[PDB]
Amino acid sequence: TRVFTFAGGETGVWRVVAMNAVAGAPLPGIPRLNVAAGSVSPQPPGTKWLLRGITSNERYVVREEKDRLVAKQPSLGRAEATCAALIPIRKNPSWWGLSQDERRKIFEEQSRHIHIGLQYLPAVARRLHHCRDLGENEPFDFLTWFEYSPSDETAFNRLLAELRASVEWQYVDREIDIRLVHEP
Amino acid sequence: MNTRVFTFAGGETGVWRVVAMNAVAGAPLPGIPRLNVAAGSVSPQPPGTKWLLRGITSNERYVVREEKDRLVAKQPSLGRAEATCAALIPIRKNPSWWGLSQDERRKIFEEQSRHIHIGLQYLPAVARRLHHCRDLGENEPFDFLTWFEYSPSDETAFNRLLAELRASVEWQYVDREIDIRLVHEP
Ligand code: HEM
Ligand code: HEM
Ligand SMILES: [Cl-]
Ligand code: NA
Ligand code: NA
Ligand code: NA
Ligand code: NA
Ligand code: NA
Ligand code: NA
Repeated sequence: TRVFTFAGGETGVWRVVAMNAVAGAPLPGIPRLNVAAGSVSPQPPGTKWLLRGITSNERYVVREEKDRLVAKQPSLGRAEATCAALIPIRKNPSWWGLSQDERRKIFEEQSRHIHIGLQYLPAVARRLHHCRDLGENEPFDFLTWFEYSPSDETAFNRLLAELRASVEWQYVDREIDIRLVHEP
Repeated sequence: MNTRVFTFAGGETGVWRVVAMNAVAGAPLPGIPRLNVAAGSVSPQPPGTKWLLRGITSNERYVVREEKDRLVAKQPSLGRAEATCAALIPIRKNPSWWGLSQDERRKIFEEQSRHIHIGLQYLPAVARRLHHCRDLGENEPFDFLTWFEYSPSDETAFNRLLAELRASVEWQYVDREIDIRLVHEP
């Protein structure tokens, strides 16, 4: 399955414990989050908002980087990773008009995104969802999903601080940081 | 509406008359007499439609600044009055392609296949638009909808371009290709 839909509302297995608009306009506060797989999923009862994205092919990663990620990255769904974060991100529109080399330079050569992220594995599990090429309008360009143990929360926060200080983050115009704890 | 999404509606309606449907690789689409290029998503299917193909224009995945600047200078506008021929060429690439890393695909696409280098040789004759399908969902029949416009005097040239690209390393990964030729109504 490539398509995932994140429903914020009154029902779901993830309890929302924090929501902050890091950049741009806030999203409505909600108590629970549900994640559904596939292209024809139902809207859960009591849904306030729905965000959809699709996993996709690599846009920047080179083979040598891929091999490092494969060696180090954890799986989604670990028993002990009871904390999660959903971080919807929208880029500045100018980003999308840049050429491929220009974006790769900002992303990795300047911002060191992968290099930094690698330093937080195996603590942090991740999944990247793309929104901008779906058939239907989405308010964000990416839905980023993370999972980690409670004891790794401060490491996750440090990762975010490092990325938010990067050149790449100058191009982030909306970013919502939603923190979750899995239901018992 | 989003200015990036288009639906190609094969059927009994539209400004484009279908003159040929070439089954280049893999199974063809049902024969159609006309083509409509609609903004956005189409539902329900208009009377007379046999099929709908949707795609979205998107950001560059491979081109570098030096290439882009060449393209911007040389490429013609879409919608030129004299460019009464068009081609709609749906393309699918195989699963192996999509699992390759970015450097591997860029190497195939340009360093080996010379896609852009070749295509530049056919500007300003040929106007083009690339539409992406694979991030609409897992169940689109093609990965790309490619659209071209040219004058009838440039049709032989366009055919030469196609033969060059179809001989390239990149095309080793193409597992479906249909080539539909159109002429604009008067
Ligand atoms: C946990 C460690 C992390 C690692 C190893 C990592 C790795 C990566 C990799 C490999 C890509 C490129 C994918 C491609 O080639 O298409 C990527 C893209 C991306 N990542 Fe991360 N990442 C991490 C954390 C984060 C965090 C915490 C955020 C959000 C706050 C984030 C936001 C993004 C975005 C928005 C993209 C899309 C490309 C772009 O930057 O324009 N990543 N990441
Ligand atoms: C007329 C001259 C042509 C030029 C200048 C040209 C140029 C380009 C450029 C710059 C890209 C890369 C876009 C990016 O960075 O995302 C591209 C992609 C593509 N072109 Fe062409 N092209 C031409 C003709 C054709 C023809 C005739 C076909 C089909 C038979 C074709 C099929 C494609 C496909 C399928 C892609 C997507 C590649 C992928 O993302 O894997 N092109 N072209
Ligand atoms: Cl991207
Ligand atoms: Na994207
Ligand atoms: Na997308
Ligand atoms: Na495009
Ligand atoms: Na593109
Ligand atoms: Na692509
Ligand atoms: Na590609």
